[PDB]
Amino acid sequence: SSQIRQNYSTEVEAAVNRLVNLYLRASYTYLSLGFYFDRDDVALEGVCHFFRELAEEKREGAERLLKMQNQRGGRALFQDLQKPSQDEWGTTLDAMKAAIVLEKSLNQALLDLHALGSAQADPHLCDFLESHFLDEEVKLIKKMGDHLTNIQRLVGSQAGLGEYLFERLTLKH
Amino acid sequence: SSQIRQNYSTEVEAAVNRLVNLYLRASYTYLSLGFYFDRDDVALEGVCHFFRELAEEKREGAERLLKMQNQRGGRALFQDLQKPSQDEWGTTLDAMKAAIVLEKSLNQALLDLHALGSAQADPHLCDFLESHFLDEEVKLIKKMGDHLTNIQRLVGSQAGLGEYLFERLTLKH
Amino acid sequence: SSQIRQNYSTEVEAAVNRLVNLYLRASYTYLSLGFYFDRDDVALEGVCHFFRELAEEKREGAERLLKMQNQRGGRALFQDLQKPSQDEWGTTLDAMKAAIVLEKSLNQALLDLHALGSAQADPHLCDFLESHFLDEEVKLIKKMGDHLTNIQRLVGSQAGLGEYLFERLTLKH
Amino acid sequence: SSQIRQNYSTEVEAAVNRLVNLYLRASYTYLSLGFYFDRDDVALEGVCHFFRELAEEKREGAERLLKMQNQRGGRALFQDLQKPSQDEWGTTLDAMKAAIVLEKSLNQALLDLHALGSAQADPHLCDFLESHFLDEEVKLIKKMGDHLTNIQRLVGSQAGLGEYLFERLTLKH
Amino acid sequence: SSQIRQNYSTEVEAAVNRLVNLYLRASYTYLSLGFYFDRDDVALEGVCHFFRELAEEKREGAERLLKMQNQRGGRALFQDLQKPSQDEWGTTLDAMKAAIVLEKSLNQALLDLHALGSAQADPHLCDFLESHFLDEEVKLIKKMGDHLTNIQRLVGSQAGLGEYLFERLTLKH
Amino acid sequence: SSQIRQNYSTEVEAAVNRLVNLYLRASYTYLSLGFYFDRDDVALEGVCHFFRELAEEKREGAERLLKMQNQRGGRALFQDLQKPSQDEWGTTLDAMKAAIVLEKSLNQALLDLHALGSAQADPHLCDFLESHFLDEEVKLIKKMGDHLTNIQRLVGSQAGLGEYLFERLTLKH
Ligand SMILES: [Cl-]
Ligand SMILES: [Cl-]
Ligand SMILES: [Cl-]
Ligand SMILES: [Cl-]
Ligand SMILES: [Cl-]
Ligand SMILES: [Cl-]
Repeated sequence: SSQIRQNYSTEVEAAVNRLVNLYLRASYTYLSLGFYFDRDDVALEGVCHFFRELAEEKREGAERLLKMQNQRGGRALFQDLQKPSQDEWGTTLDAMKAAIVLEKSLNQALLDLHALGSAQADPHLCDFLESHFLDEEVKLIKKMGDHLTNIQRLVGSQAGLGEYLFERLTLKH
Repeated sequence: SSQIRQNYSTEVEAAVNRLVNLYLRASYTYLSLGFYFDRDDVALEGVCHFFRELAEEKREGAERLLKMQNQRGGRALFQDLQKPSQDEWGTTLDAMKAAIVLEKSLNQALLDLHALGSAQADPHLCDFLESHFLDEEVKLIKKMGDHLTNIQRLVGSQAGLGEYLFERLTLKH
Repeated sequence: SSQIRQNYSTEVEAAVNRLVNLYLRASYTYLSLGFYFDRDDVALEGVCHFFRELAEEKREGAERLLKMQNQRGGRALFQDLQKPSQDEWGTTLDAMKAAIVLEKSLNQALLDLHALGSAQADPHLCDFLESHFLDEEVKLIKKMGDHLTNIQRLVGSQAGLGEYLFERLTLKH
Repeated sequence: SSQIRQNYSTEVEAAVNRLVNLYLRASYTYLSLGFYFDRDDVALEGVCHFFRELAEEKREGAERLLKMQNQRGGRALFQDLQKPSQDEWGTTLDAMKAAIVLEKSLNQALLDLHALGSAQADPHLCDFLESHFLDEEVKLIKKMGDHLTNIQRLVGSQAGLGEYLFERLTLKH
Repeated sequence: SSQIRQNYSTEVEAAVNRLVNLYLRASYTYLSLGFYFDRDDVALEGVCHFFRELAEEKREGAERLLKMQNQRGGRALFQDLQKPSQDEWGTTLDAMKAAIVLEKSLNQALLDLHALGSAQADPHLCDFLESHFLDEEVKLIKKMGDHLTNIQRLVGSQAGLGEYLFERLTLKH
Repeated sequence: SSQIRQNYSTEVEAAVNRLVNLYLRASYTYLSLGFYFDRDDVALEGVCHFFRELAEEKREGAERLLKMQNQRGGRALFQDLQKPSQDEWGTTLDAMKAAIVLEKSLNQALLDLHALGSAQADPHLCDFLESHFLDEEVKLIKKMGDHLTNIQRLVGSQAGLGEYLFERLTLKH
């Protein structure tokens, strides 16, 4: 409310609400990815676990944004959550490509909000993103890039064998 | 898939997917309730905590359903998640009335799925609901009923004072 | 001194000295608030403790600024400390309103110094404020806002009773 | 207030308020002394620490007086705090001479308040000063005297070397 | 690579490579300083240790930059490392003056990279420098300034004696 | 210096300085190798770790030589460090071949210095090399030879798969 709000623009308030929606939609996508890899006809437990953990991380990102919104005196507004873009996600390689595209989209939304906060001279917002989101995102994207490279070197050789080895020897199970 | 599926009707498969949607929408509603009570102009920490815990419980209910869907060889299908029915939730009394209506709707969906499973002679489904959902729901609704009665006796007396006392002396903070 | 000073403008040096004065004056105001609530004819121990703790926090803020001033090679200059604006502070509600006004004034001074540092391309100063002051201030103002709302809901009901309950059940004693 | 006040003269009440001002001004002077010795072009950490500790002790003395004022039913009244008498404090010798002058002034104010309390037959006040202030002050002044003598014997020999040795081998760092 | 790179300019990539070179050259200079003070005809163990520790810190700074370069999808490129500017480093005073000049040069390179990142709207880079380099550098330069002042006060008095005392009583051995 | 130097030829002094340069250049090469394998488009963590550890070992070898130089009364002289011979290092096989060539070059420089020390009847130098370098080098080269053989047997079969297996099952991560 108005009792505490200080130096917090309506444009930032609205963008924060949009970003919450994007994080929750990412969480939902990761939930779908995770349960796909737990199907009896897919059955890659390490891949399932990887995406389930990301679903949790994105949900937590949204909750941190909502906490911040209240700390600044903005008002959280929730919208419909669009279902994930696919019902089936293909191979580990297809899934990891889809995940890195998703993360780059989230990262772009973070960068755009940082630029808005810079333009509106809102240093608390800029710091908040720097401290809790931007470096986490860079580290995650690097990890996904590393995974992509390793999956590609394996399935180029021999696809089924390669996918099993990656799940067994890289991913946690 | 077809490799494991046994005695698992398409009608039950579809209803399970619908029930996942209903649990996730309940989780989302509770997320909105929780953050409403964390607003600086509402500021009832115990109420916030109560609804945040319920958001987690409903999400976990959905995840258990999705696990079961895969164990039976059904295929999870995700739909859009409708936003919560309100943006602001009124007083603790208004919120607790809305929550018990929501839980009765979930309970009815559980009972309807149990009846379908009975009709289709699917004892695993019926047991699964009995063991993980039906008694949890009855206990939760009883707790909400108890809360409603206590809130009503307090705010009938003196509304602001009453709401504070309930949050301080009944709810966990 | 000149031996270490690098990228540290005279405008920032002077503003830092002014900010030290503002923090020390805030500390002094909180000392007066705290001892007011320890009077035998006021006697709200939890309120006394709350403001005494804030006096300590603001003094520590000033000491951190003075440490930073020396680390950058600026020179601390001390001015007279103006006495607090009131000798008696009214009710818990009056006191908490006065405190949030004071904190918003401090927050504005922080934001103005951050803007100056941005304009002078002094990233160390900007980081220092972000890391040690801006988020602490936002969190404090949110907490005071929450308190204000709870005090208002209580004393609207029944003023003396309400003030006692807040001190007993919200504030630490 | 009047509810508890007994055998507590208006003259003593006023003098106690004056003494609080003198202690807080002493604390402020010691804060300036301490940060002077932390300058990069002074850089005597042990001297800095010595005066910072005294700033804390004098602040605590003021807080004890304010507590006593309330225990007797007097009313604390705060005045402006005059800035310290110097912006730069010279050598360790200059600083220690200034500190002992300050302490003798505080001690004289304590003795004058004790005499007033004796004249007004206020044994609680006299005891309070004896038990919490007078012996502490005598011990501090003796310690400062000892320091002065040691600094003088060192800087008479060789000023820069002497000041370093005193800071390293007498003062705590 | 291109798979992960996002919002990372070629100008920043190149400057990061240059900064790695500057840190490694600083590390090398400190290695030379450290072993100079371990010569039998110099023999100041505490001074040796001080510069050896700085060699390690600068190497670690370079490694952190190289890690960051890879996390952003840039490509590390290594150049020749220029030998230190001197073969013999004079007295402790001469050495500490040379070290503070070196650190101010590094600090300027950090500030210039921060300005470039600000201009290119690269908040991750700006945060990275703020969080890992800028405050460390300010603290180090302050410590070197303090040392310089203490060395100057000692060797003004009596040069050989003064240098020994500083090494024994200030520096760690 | 001349105060301690005994049976330490100028030819050995100079060769020791050259050997320090060769060790530091080896360390630098290993730093480049290590960070190459940490690229998102290479992404072999175990290989990265292997070369990073060797960078540390070679740096430590140089520091031991510099310590010895001072213990004998020689004077360390530092030269420019040439950049590594390649900017990109190819596959694990290419990298391990380059590393064994580098180690054989270092080993030859050690053997040549031992021969010089033998010819100059400097038993301390000969012992120092025997005790700290020659056996370490033989053991390292044997380990690299073993690795080469295992990498060759794997990538002859199936290159991408083979390189992944070696990194996962032989190298430490
Ligand atoms: Cl809608
Ligand atoms: Cl749709
Ligand atoms: Cl004045
Ligand atoms: Cl006044
Ligand atoms: Cl070259
Ligand atoms: Cl050269």
